[PDB]
Amino acid sequence: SGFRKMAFPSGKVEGCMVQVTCGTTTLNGLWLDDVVYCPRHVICTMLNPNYEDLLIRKSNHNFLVQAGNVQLRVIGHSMQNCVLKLKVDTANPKTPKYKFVRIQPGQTFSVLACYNGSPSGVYQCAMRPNFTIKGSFLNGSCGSVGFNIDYDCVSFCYMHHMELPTGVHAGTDLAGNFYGPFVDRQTAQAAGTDTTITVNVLAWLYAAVINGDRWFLNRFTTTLNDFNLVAMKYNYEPLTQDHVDILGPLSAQTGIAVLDMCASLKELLQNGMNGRTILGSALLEDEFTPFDVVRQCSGVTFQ
Ligand SMILES: *[C@H](O)[C@H](C[C@@H]1CCNC1=O)NC(=O)[C@H](CC(C)(C)C)NC(=O)C(C)(C)NC(=O)OCc1ccccc1
Repeated sequence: SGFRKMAFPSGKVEGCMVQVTCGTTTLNGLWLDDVVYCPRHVICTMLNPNYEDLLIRKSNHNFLVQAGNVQLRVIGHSMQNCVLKLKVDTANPKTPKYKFVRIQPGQTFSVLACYNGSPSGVYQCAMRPNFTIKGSFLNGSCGSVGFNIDYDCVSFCYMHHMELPTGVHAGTDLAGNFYGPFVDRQTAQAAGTDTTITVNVLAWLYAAVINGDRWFLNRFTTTLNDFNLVAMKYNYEPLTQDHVDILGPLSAQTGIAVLDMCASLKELLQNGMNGRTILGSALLEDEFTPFDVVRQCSGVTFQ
């Protein structure tokens, strides 16, 4: 019973994190086997810099890799796109199974904020339809990573870099390429007009039933052709036959069918909610995927 904005067990992530500095400049980094990884802009001190040049005047003693009461020894370095693959003499003892993934705009990851090489708390986030994210990131959180867990793998899939004038962040995949049209320098950058992740407002709605909220369900069915045409006007993102089939597994369990919940949302977008709350939100939350709800509304575990 119940439903929360949970987040994965950030446990395996804490044992890989290392602080990294190169002057009056210190961020966070991620230690895997014998490499440390971090946003290549720790080497700077930001308008139109040129790290390629900056980095050819850098060394291996210029990088003080910090492992708490352990100093790690950059025996080598290089650069992949916008990440700094620092090689250190020692092999990370707390390294689990892992994969560098990239995620389609709409999915979800959890984040471990990290300060001076130290976890500060974990949260769950989602890749917005503009290739940005909404999180708590302060002056100091760079090098913090996003991750997902299928039991005993950690799918490293984001690394904080920068914040956009509206309050939103934007980082790289763990291979040095952002999500979006951004450059890790101090130039004029408008994030972009964002829409709603409709495939996730209806899975959340299903989670609302699973736990006894039915004031939005009805008897109407509807077609896509009209859903997608009513989705667009309230900025929502049209629905695919691809995104319906996933919900199917969750559609069966609830005796409803995916396009029956669709028209219920249409009557929510047109009328509102008029002073109620669906699952503790007087909003609609587009930040829950179907594999998230299956995961809480059954409890698939990880060890
Ligand atoms: C990295 O340690 C640090 C993390 C961020 C602090 C708060 N939110 C974060 O995620 N970010 C930076 O130091 C970052 C470095 C560059 C290379 C991106 C400049 N700087 C920023 O994110 C900052 C907040 C200074 N803004 C920025 O990059 O400029 C964007 C901009 C757009 C238009 C006009 C002026 C500035």
